[PDB]
Amino acid sequence: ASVHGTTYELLRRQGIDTVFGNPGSNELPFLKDFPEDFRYILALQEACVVGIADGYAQASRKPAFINLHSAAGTGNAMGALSNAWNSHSPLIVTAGQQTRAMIGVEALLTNVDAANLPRPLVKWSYEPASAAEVPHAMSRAIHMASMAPQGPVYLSVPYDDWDKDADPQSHHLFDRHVSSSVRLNDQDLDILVKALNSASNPAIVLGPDVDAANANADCVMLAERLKAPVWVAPSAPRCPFPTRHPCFRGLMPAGIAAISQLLEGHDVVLVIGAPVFRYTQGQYLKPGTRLISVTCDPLEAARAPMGDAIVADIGAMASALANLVEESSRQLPTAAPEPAKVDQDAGRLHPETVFDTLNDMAPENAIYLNESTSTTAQMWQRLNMRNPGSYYFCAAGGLGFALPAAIGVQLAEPERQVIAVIGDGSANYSISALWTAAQYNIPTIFVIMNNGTYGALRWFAGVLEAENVPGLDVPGIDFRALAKGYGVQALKADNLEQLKGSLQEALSAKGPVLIEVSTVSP
Amino acid sequence: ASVHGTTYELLRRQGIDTVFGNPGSNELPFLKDFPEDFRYILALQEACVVGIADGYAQASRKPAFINLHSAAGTGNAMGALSNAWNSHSPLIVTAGQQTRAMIGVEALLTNVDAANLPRPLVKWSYEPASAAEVPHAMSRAIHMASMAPQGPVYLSVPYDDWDKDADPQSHHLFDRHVSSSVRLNDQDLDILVKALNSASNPAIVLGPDVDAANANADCVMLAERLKAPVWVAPSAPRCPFPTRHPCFRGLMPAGIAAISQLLEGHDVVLVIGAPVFRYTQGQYLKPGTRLISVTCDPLEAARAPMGDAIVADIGAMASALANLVEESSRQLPTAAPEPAKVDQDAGRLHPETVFDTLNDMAPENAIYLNESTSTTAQMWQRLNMRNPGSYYFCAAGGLGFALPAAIGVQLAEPERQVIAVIGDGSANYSISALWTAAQYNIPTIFVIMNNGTYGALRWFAGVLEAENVPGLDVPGIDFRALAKGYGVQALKADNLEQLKGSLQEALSAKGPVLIEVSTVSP
Amino acid sequence: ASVHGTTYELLRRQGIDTVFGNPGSNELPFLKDFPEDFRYILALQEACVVGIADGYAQASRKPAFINLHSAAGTGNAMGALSNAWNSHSPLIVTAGQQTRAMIGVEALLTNVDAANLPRPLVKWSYEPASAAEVPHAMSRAIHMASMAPQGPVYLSVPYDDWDKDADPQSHHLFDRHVSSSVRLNDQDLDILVKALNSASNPAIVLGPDVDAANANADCVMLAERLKAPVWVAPSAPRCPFPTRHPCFRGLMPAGIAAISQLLEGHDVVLVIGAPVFRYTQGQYLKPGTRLISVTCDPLEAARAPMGDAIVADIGAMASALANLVEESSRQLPTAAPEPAKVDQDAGRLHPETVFDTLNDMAPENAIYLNESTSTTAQMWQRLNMRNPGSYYFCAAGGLGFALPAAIGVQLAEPERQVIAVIGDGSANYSISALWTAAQYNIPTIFVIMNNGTYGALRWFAGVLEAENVPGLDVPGIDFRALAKGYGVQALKADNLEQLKGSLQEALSAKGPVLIEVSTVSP
Ligand SMILES: Cc1ncc(Cn2c(C)c(CCOP(=O)(O)OP(=O)(O)O)sc2=O)c(N)n1
Ligand SMILES: Cc1ncc(Cn2c(C)c(CCOP(=O)(O)OP(=O)(O)O)sc2=O)c(N)n1
Ligand SMILES: Cc1ncc(Cn2c(C)c(CCOP(=O)(O)OP(=O)(O)O)sc2=O)c(N)n1
Ligand SMILES: [Ca+2]
Ligand SMILES: [Ca+2]
Ligand SMILES: [Ca+2]
Repeated sequence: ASVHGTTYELLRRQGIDTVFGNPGSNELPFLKDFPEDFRYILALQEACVVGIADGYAQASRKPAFINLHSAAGTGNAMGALSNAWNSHSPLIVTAGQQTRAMIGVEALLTNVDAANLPRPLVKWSYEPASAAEVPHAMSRAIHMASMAPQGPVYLSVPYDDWDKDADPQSHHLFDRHVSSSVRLNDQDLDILVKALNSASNPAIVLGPDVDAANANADCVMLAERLKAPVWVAPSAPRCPFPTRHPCFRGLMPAGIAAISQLLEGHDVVLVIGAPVFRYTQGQYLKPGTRLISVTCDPLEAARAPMGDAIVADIGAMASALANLVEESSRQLPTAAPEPAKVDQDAGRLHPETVFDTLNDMAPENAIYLNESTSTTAQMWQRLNMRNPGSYYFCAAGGLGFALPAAIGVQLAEPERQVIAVIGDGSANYSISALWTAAQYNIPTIFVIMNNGTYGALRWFAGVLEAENVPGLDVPGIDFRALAKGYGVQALKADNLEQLKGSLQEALSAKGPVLIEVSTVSP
Repeated sequence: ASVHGTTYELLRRQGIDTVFGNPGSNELPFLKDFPEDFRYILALQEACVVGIADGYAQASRKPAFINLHSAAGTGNAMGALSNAWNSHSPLIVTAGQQTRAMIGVEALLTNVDAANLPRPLVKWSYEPASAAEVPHAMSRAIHMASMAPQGPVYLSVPYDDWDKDADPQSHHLFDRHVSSSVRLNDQDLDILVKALNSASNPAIVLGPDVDAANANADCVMLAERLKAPVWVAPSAPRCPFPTRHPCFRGLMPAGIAAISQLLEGHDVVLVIGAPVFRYTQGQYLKPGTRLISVTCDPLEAARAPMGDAIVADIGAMASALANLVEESSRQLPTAAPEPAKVDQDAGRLHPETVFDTLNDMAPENAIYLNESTSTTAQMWQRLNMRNPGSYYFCAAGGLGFALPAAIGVQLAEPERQVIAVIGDGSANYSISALWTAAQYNIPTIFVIMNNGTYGALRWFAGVLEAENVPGLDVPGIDFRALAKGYGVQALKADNLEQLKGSLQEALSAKGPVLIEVSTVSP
Repeated sequence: ASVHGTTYELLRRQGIDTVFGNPGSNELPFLKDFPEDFRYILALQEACVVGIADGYAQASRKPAFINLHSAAGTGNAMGALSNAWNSHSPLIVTAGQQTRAMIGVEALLTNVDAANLPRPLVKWSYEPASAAEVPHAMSRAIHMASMAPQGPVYLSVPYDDWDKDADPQSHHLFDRHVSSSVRLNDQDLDILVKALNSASNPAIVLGPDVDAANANADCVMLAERLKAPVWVAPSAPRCPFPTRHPCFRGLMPAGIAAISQLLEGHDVVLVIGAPVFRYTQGQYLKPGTRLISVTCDPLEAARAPMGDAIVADIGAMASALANLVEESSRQLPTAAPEPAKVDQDAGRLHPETVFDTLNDMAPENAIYLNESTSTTAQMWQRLNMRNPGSYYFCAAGGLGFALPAAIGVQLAEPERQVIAVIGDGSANYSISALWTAAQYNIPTIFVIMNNGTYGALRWFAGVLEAENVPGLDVPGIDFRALAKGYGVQALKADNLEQLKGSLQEALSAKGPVLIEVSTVSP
């Protein structure tokens, strides 16, 4: 067998059948004779390629496979890898290298010091020392991406390796199953469970790794048994809990002081599947509050400024806890009141109005993506997200995620309507991703919130009283024309009447639709 | 509180009371006002400093703390860190940096690009962005070193940080407890246990992480219940099993083909706490053999060329398995026959004779270190090692480990006699370590096997029929004089009579003793 | 031709005939069939191997070739590479890697992420992607080490590459000549020369790159024509000027303020072949002082906090300047007065007495090395060093340089008596280097200054008024016994009478000699 043949067999045997890519000459010997059972998803730029794969991986809860071209293609994707690093997305990033004989002289298209290029944003980065090693190296990549804590990995492969003979002993790689489905030992788990049972006023904080693990339902049970309020850790990349459940208390403020005050009065705070904490912009905890973190990531456990930590699989830990804890006789928290309806005239739309309307009209199993940076708090308060996998927001804050990721999520969840709510500033970073939705008829709905400015930046500047900051406005962009350019149906909504009409049309459409919404300026 | 004060409090609260070091000006603001409850172990070279700390950490099964001087001191230790990386030794390596104001201009003693220096041989490498961050960074270092898979870590700290005010919120770091004591979920563990119960001819292979976890006794029980033969994974850095137990089958050959043949006929092979495999110098497995690996290290799981893998804590997994598996009705393996006594005249000593004599004379709870590279196989067959923590051998093959490490082990185990058996070639790499044993009266016994050559290299050259290789001989070294130079009592053994007499004296001595033994030349 | 054959031909064609090394299995296919015209210098530890090569390279003013074993051997040398980085020493460091087929599984002796190991202390670090590339990669290494600014480089080569067929087109590598012998363009050089001619009170500061370039004589002429005082840049790794020349003003203090005061009153300060500046422990310049730096290193030019800079070859620039500048009518500086003779009784020796005696007795073309850290200022004032290449001191401050480097210098300069003056603390770092001097009969003289303490550290602690610092004393070392251990003749000097007698004997000896001198304690 050839290295090409053996590698594609390893991929399929390991559950991979889709390649997200933008092609180049170094990759042609890999892409040629493309297997009939494989499917190739083309995107026009590497940030888009990885963003689509990322959404696909996160929604599917399985590794996604990416193929990029050398240094320039890999480099074009590194902003996307920054998000993937912080969302623990299992991405197998492969890039083609020059033929081995051409690397030394540094011929055009040579990826110099390839493995160092993607660092520090990868779990593992490698270029094999010989063609026959490629399947073993690919096996390593697959498992490194997939083991907890999941994350992106990088494999650089010389052009000429693919046609070479593979080692027959490579067949041992095909069916390797590696498990990181582990939880705290019985003795220590019993101690933890007793600590929870003994809490007088426990609180639960949940992060993106709960949703990644599909531990949402186990967390609901856990919160019901402990009769404990539940918050989502700040800077949330996913939604780990039903947002209308009686126990749900919403998205935490990202401030250090704000969080300590929020947790004050709670004797035991159980954090699950979140960093402690993804702060932004001053006590860590107030006296009386004990914090215990369950995390799949040693790096998270190491850097928490407070609390005990357990490094384990979130799915295994959530299931164990939900089933071991006693049913508290305490009264179950009462549901948070519905958010107020904001005054809206017949002019430009307040973001609050857009989210209310989306909540009114979207299916109950819709999936939302957020890259409307100044409206996040309102979005969380106004969308009823009952199901797991219902929310994605760039984990590292890297704009250009939501647009391509929404396409990947929709590809992964063909039966759930994806609605990406993206600001006019953010829409540009990965605008070319629209083409992929059009070409493959992936029916994502893109809601562009157009207020003509980088709103979140103006706000921040405003709080700091920072004057004379350049570059905060982005006037003069026609999103209907951009959508048309890439073959996506386009609508505009200058008022509520038009918003409702556009959504009605979009929600009945057979392909992707972009709606440009005129929103109020800050 | 000062950063100095807060950092030493973090250390002691985290169980650290000993600093292994070689001092420099960048480190003086850290070392000054040295706490009365702390103890400072000086070594004359950085390879020795880290080697001593490594032995200390491995024997104590807890992190060791190291303080080195800038780039030159850190660099002098990186060969030692290569061993530590492969033995999963929890070493907290700190190095002093220039004052922040002097880094830019690159004043003398500046550690340029400090964090990159120790990579890739560390789990974590860091230089804090400000003085107040130092305790948090130290907290990160402590936990990164200690979490499974354990390993060395590096922290670079500017001179001037120590006297600065610490953040009062740093007190939250003091009592943080982080656990990686996890094992496979109940459901999947039950499946594994059924697979073991169902095996017709199971075999067990154990690596250094068993001994690190003190899982030895649980592994004995596991092997007795399964009635299974037990081997030690190749290139063994530690001894994970009693070498005279009926089930014990010895050290595996490091060859790929050799191991597949050894495992042939065994339907299920359970590997615990070892890489799969640390080969040297050709099927991975023969048909009929299924391999399952339990490892604390994702990197090990990823790179195994065959078998399933479970990434979990070795102590937790060994205990769970030993207690869950059924008692097989199969007949317990019978003990391997004692090794033959080799012909010995009244002249130079055959290594076989030295090990027999050591086994005859040493206490039953002796601890051995090996850096006699051409005699390893004989050592394993001839020393009865009943207890855990009884054997150490450089995990990466880096010579200069055993001599200092034997001092650290003896410091950690004051009641167990340490006997380091070290070749004449290997003895030189970290010769200056002798001084530390002398100065602190650490009563290690050093047995120098002197055959005047790099024997293992001559052998290897011989197998390859490689001719005209320079640099394989090391004549003209007087180890009694070197020992005298560093203040260690010294004896010579030119024959068996003298070997017995020297050992009798050494085993009754009140301080360190070096015995130079004249061994047969290859 | 084989890769082995082609590589050794490339080496010899490029002027390399000596390999400094400590061998291992990964290196045997390289070392076997060792060419008859090549010579192999064995050292017992890697810090010693590189230190010897470093001294050899610096004295010979040509690249030295090193061969080390994998990660552990490379790591053992990185402290030595820190010195080499700061002295711009052209060292070609090669290390053997596992066979290509064994790298992936990570067999014993695998150098993981090899190229990253030596960074950031190398100009260039590489592992070839195939056997046939090895000669081209070696060509790259040779030229990278040799081009200005010279420095160490690293090449990692898999075991199995050596026996493979070489590309016949590799013959084009053999006679490649690369030049960096460049200087400022005529127009700008004329401007510089006019600036020097126009100076009313010019000063010259010279660094190690002058001595490396053998630009010493041109600098003398330059200083005579400009009638300008000449200082040596602080933390001096070499001596760039005759120390008794009328213009010579000695070693600069390393303080920022100290240097600005020293240069005050000088309208133009010309720095040649030095970083600006290698400070330690506050105006950079005082008003009225203009600084112009000529440096072979862009990194030096970039990081100078003041002055203009020209990045050019020091030899070419010094020659051009010396020949272009006008002969100033100013009166030539008068020679600095001889240093005072310090009171000396019949007891322990004051360092001042040792240096006076050395100056009295040593040949006028002696070469000195310094690693007696508390006596540097006295050494500079008391040794008359008339010739180039007469002084070496660890460029990065990394102790363990002088002892092995003195052996390499003596090997490079067989007709010039090398005298290494090394403190009792420093002597231990690379003590095993003594063996190489003994084995190859390299007649270096080692003067051990024994005061029982890390004197420079006690002094520094004293200035900072830092109390309770551990680890500053090193009692109980017998240097005569250590020398005996490694086969070097040994003498002791407890007083002046014995010092003179020992030196007389050493200076008449036919082999290496170590003299242990009892010096006054701080
Ligand atoms: C790749 C990238 N570039 C720049 C930014 C900085 N940035 C920028 C440019 C923001 C404004 C986004 O504007 P928008 O129109 O998408 O949304 P709002 O008007 O609601 O803020 S939010 C923010 O963090 C970023 N986060 N990521
Ligand atoms: C730091 C380092 N340098 C070089 C080697 C290479 N090497 C060397 C030099 C060996 C010979 C050790 O000789 P010895 O006298 O200690 O023992 P034997 O004579 O029994 O082999 S074994 C081996 O792998 C190494 N492993 N580690
Ligand atoms: C490799 C390394 N380790 C530690 C130091 C720190 N250090 C040490 C340990 C010094 C004392 C050297 O003592 P000595 O006996 O050689 O000389 P003095 O007594 O004259 O200082 S000078 C100094 O910078 C260093 N520079 N390099
Ligand atoms: Ca906007
Ligand atoms: Ca030997
Ligand atoms: Ca001293």
